[PDB]
Amino acid sequence: DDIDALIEELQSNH
Amino acid sequence: RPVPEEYLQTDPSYGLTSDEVLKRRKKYGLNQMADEKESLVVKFVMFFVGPIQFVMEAAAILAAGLSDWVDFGVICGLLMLNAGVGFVQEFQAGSIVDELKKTLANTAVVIRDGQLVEIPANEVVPGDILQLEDGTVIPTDGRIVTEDCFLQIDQSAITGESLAVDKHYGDQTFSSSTVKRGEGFMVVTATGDNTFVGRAAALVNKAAGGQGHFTEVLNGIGIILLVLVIATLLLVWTACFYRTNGIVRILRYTLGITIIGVPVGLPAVVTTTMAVGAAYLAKKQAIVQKLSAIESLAGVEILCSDKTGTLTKNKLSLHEPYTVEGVSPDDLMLTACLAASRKKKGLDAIDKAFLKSLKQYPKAKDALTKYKVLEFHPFDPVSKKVTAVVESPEGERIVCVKGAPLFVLKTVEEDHPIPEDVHENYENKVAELASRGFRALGVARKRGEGHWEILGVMPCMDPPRDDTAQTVSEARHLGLRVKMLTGDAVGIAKETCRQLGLGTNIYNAERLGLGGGGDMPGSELADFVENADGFAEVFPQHKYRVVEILQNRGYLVAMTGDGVNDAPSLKKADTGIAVEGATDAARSAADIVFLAPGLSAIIDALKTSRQIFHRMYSYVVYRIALSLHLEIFLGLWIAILDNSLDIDLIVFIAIFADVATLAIAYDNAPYSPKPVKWNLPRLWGMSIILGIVLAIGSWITLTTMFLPKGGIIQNFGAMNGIMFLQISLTENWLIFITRAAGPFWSSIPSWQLAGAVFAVDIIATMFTLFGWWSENWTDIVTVVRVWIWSIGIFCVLGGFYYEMSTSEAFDRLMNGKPMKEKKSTRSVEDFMAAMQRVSTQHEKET
Repeated sequence: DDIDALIEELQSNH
Repeated sequence: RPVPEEYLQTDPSYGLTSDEVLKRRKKYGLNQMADEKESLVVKFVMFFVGPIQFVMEAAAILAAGLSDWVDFGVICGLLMLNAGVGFVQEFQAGSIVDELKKTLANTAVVIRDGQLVEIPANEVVPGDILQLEDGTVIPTDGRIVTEDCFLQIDQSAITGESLAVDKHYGDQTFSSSTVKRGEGFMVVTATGDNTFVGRAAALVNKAAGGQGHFTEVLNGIGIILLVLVIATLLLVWTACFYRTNGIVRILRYTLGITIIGVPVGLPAVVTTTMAVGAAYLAKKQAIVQKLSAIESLAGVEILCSDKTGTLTKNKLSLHEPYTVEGVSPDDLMLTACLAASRKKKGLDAIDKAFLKSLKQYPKAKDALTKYKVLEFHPFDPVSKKVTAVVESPEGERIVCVKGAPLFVLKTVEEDHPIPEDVHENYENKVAELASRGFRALGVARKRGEGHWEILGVMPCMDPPRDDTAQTVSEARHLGLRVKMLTGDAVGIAKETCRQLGLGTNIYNAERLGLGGGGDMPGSELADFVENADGFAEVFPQHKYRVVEILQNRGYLVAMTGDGVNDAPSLKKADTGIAVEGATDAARSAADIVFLAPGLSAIIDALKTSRQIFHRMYSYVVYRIALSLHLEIFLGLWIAILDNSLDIDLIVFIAIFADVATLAIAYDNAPYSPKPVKWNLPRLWGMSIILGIVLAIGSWITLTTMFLPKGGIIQNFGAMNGIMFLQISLTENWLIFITRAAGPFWSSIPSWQLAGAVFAVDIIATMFTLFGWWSENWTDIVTVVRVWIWSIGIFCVLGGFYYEMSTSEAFDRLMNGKPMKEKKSTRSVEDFMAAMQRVSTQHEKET
């Protein structure tokens, strides 16, 4: 799962 | 030819095998641009090829045989000038394309027989898998095949600016680009002379000879110039027949006239300008299939752009959510995300949008990890709701439901009667989002055995791209009107128009007509499709109709296309645009293939194309005006006074005129706002007026110098020297005039062009001072006075050019067409009112 990692990879544009 | 898809279907974990790598090396080749070294040969190639070149070298041989060293020197100087200007032009083009093809990153990482290995980028071959890490540089054209985390690349980063874009499964990654973030695997499609960058370089190299519509217009310009040259030759020969003169004198005069009357540099210079412009467009993520497109994009008047790819990010995002009183947006977002599958598999675009927008709600991000999901019912099409029973950190079971607004409202109502005010407000808001095109997701939660509580709605839609409203306003500043074509309903697209500020005046493509039906009159339908701000529910058949009717009005149309079904319209479009991700059929049927998604890239390439066109047009007008000025002045001189400039001075004038070519490619390019359409009648009127003004100034100098006491001569000087200086000054300063988009003082010329022109003027001043190839020395005082008079002529040229180029009256006079139609000042308002009425009715059709 690892939701938070998926969250950041989905918003990887900073 | 594009590689077959079979080569691209390789296993990302095992990769290709070494023997097949070798066989494809035999088939396709290395990632290496071809290098050629023929610097010595091309210099004499310019000497030989070209009919004017053979006839003029034959004339040189004849003059050498007749022991007339003078005309032999004239022809040798002209030939050396032509060879030099051609060689420097081709050298500039070669340097530009080598900068375009510069690839020094190499360092390819691939996997052979399942084993990762690092090889130089040359060894790669199309149909191969390459590993992409953070910070890596793309060696060859390819496509991203694997998706674990979305990738960000700098494909737009060829100039200093980066403008990174995102790439996912299916996106087409591009050579000479740097990876800014992300990782994955990439299947390479082309490796050399087949990638669009290499294809553009090869197109420039092939077009160094010259082919296209601009070649035809160059042929027309050259034919007319030869016509004027024959005219002034007839004038001088008639006037020198009336006065019985030696045939040597007449031939010297005709040589002097033909040195400058025909510009032998126009074809090569315009062709090189197109080549360098195609290179610059390739720098701007826009490869023209033909060089003519560079002009075709320059004069485009209407831009019909697809909504899904250009004016929107194409990503289903999240918008500001409506919430019920007493429920915070953070709690609502946490509830919505908790109703989503923890497993990555199964999440649709709505869920991805929710967990993407989770950034704005840190409380939800911190709280989601504290809930343990007990059970999960995924999206059921019948109930249209996803359910998730989770365990709170306090031990409370929480039921999370997200789905259709009406269905969620009924589900909450099925357990407890919602107050009528909340229900009415919620329904009104749902209808309001429906009118704005947001797809709405209702969210509800259940705490243990307590009642259902609904928290709000989720507006989701593809937003305008970040640089779109700015881009739309800038395009409006560029004199071209943007019409959006979308497959969605009129109501959905009206909100998109409002977001872009286009003007929210759209129509259903089918109902308005465009399909052989509809009771709207043909003229009224044409006016509607001309003045509309967009078209909703568009279809591939309607796009062709829109292009056809728009072109029937004389409007240059630029149509963007993605699918294969758009191929005919792109062919019918005056400049078919293939946006990023377009099918290979659409790219083949397009005129200019784009690389960076978004209307900003299209408008930037349009600005670059306008710059290229204005550079070429400025050079053409400047050189034709120089030819006209010298033709008129010298023809009148030998017709009336039986004299002309020294022939070597004429050669030096021609050399100075062609020297500004060596710097015209290096200057800062100002682009005209309004479209540029190769207005040949206007161009010829402009050139004739400028040449007449220069001839008038030169004749004023002649008339002044004829009087005793000097006239313009202060103590002493030379007739030929002073006239040569004045002609050089008033001629080579015209490039400062034509290069400007408007008045000559609006745009400051670059250091290269100004330096070249000033060096030419300094050399001419030294020629006049020291009397080289002239009768007598000319002192500094009359030289600076000639400089001042040439500055005055430069200023009057500025006035004439500003008042004639920017005046539509002169354009009407030259073209000969009347003052358009001058539609009644009140019927235009009634027509706009009818536009609005039909747009409202098309919205109300639903």
